[PDB]
Parts: sequence; structure tokens; C-alpha cells
Amino acid sequence: NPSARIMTFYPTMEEFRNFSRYIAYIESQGAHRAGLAKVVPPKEWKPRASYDDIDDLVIPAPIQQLVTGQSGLFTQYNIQKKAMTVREFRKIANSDKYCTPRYSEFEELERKYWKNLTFNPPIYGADVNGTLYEKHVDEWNIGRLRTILDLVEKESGITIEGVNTPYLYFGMWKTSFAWHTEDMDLYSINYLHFGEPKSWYSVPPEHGKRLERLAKGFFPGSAQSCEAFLRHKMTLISPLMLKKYGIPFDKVTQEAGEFMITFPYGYHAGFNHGFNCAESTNFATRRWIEYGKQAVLCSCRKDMVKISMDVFVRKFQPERYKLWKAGKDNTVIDHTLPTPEAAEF
Ligand SMILES: CN(c1ccccc1)c1ccc2c(c1)CCC[C@H]2CNc1cnccc1C(=O)O
Ligand code: NI
Ligand SMILES: [Zn+2]
Repeated sequence: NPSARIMTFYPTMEEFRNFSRYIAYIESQGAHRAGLAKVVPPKEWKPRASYDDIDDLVIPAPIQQLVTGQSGLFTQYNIQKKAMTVREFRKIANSDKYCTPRYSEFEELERKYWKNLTFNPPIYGADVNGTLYEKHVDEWNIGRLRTILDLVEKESGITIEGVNTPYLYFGMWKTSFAWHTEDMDLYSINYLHFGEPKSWYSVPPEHGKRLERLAKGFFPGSAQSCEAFLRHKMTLISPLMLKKYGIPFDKVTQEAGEFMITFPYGYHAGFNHGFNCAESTNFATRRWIEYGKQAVLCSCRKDMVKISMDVFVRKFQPERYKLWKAGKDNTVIDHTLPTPEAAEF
């Protein structure tokens, strides 16, 4: 993938069943270079029979997304509103006040998002704990992907909501997610259960540092008081700004029934087209371990997610454990490289 453009894959039912193995495969195809890949599941697979019995699902902490700024540079402040059900949410989303404007191509809707994101602030039903997968679905179950990320819970005994457990997100037109990589520069998996699309921007990991330098240059204050301020998930930057400042990036639109995968150190941002629900969690591979050792963490809030790397270094890099404990392991990540489990392909 030497254009490092976002790739789309259409696995057969038989490639689909082994999760970590399909991640290994898409990386043998270079999919990680772009930091984001789409995986369209085989036509007959479905995580759940239907979605008409969730109207009474509670969204404990929904957020109103106030955005402030100009000239394609913005800050998103996420204001916690009272508890509300899926029904109350859908009805707000589908109301004349919040529903999707007229468009006849993505590009038009993109211009409206960037022209209108600081007006009429939407509500996003984000960070809801739960899965919408039926108890019995065994393929790509966000609730139990069975990757090595599982050592945190199984060996360290630590539960981190949204990271090693699943989150649901109820979107409405113009709800957004700011530029970030995942906690600890993990992978993530994102499945759009139903509703209108979700659009994504990605920066290849091999160019992530340029995006940090851009953002640092634009938010010098933010940058002095924290080493990884983008991890606050409050910074929006338009594709025109990226283009203007020579930041390589791609876009893709995710439709209902499709997975998106983000890769370690893959910066992304994006917005929902209308009423929808996505499910997400983080996951790892062998390659991730080094990103975990090297990830640059929020130096400013007492609350942020940090995973102790010891369990992974003892198990998988036993030979380097003391070097590492001794600040002396200094491997350099080559972002172009597939995870070792890719060797078979
Ligand atoms: C600001 N913030 C905060 C973090 C720590 C402590 C206090 C606040 C925070 C944290 C998380 C989020 C938001 C805001 C804004 C809405 C969305 C989610 C991110 N959503 C995605 C991420 N990657 C990919 C896709 C999506 C998506 O929406 O589909
Ligand atoms: Ni993310
Ligand atoms: Zn911080």
C-alpha cells in the first residue's frame, strides 16, 4: 500500500471467522500504512437479528458537543446532559431541528459539516457501556475478540471501560470525534450496527508526527501544558487545513453493516451523517507491544488511561525485559512493517 491509502476488504465467511488472523492478513496487504481500513463482512453474517427492541436502552451520560473556532481550526467541548433513552435520542436526531441536510454526494455534505459544525450543537449518545451482539455470535464479537490485549484483564486483573470492554455510540447529524490515536496507541475496531453513515479521516502512522507538529503550532498554549494534548479528544482540524499544510490523509465513509479498524499510531477524526449506532473496543497484536512501550501519554489529567507494559514485555519480549526496565531498550518503530503474525501470508 505505497500510496498508504485506505483499503477495503471483503472476506469470505471462512476468512472471517478467525479475527486475529484476518488482522494479520490485512497487514500483509499493507492495510496498516493508512492507519484505517474498512472490512465488509460476508453478506449472510449478522451480529443481531434486529434493532427495534432497544428504544428503552438508556444513554446514561449523553453529550452536547459545543464547538468553537474558525478557519478550519476548532475545539470541541463535550457538555454532559441528563440521562435519556434510545427513543428520546432518535426522536431528537430525526426532528427537523437536528436531521441531515439535503445532499447528493458526500462532498457536499462534507462542505456543510465544516461550514456548520459550530452552530446548533448536536447531542451524541457516546461511551454507553454495552454490546448489541447476540450472546451466540462467534465471529468478530467486539465483546470477546480474544487478542493479546486480553492479558490486561486476565493477568493484570484490570477492567478499562471502552478499552477492554465494548462501548456503544448513538450518533446524530454532525456529532463528531476529534483528531486522536487510541489510548496507549492501541488498535480499535468499530462496527456500524445500523442507521446513517459515519465518515472518517485518517493520517498514515508514518506521518503522525507531522500532524502533532501542526497541532502544536496551532495550539501552543495547549501544547505547553500537556505532552499529548490531542489525547483530550477536543481538537478538530479540517481537511483543507491538512491539505494546505502538506499533511497526507485519506477519507472513507463507513456504511451500516461495515467494520472500520484503526491501527496503532493511526490518527483519525470524523462525523456521523445522521441517526446511527456504532459499537467499538480496542485490541492488540504482537506489533502493538512496542507502540505501547513508546506511546506518549496525557501528562496533565489524573484520570487518563495508562496500561502497564510489564505483563507484555515479560511474556513476549522476555530477553529485553531488563534492558527495558533499565530505560535502555531503545527500538525504533518502523510503521511500514506488518505484525509478525503476518509471516504466513
Ligand atoms: C472529550 N472526551 C474526553 C476524554 C477523556 C476525559 C474527558 C473527556 C471524549 C472522549 C471520547 C469521545 C469524545 C470525547 C467525543 C465523542 C466521541 C468519543 C470518540 N469517538 C470515536 C473515537 N474513535 C473512532 C470513532 C469514534 C466515534 O465517535 O465513532
Ligand atoms: Ni478512535
Ligand atoms: Zn493532558
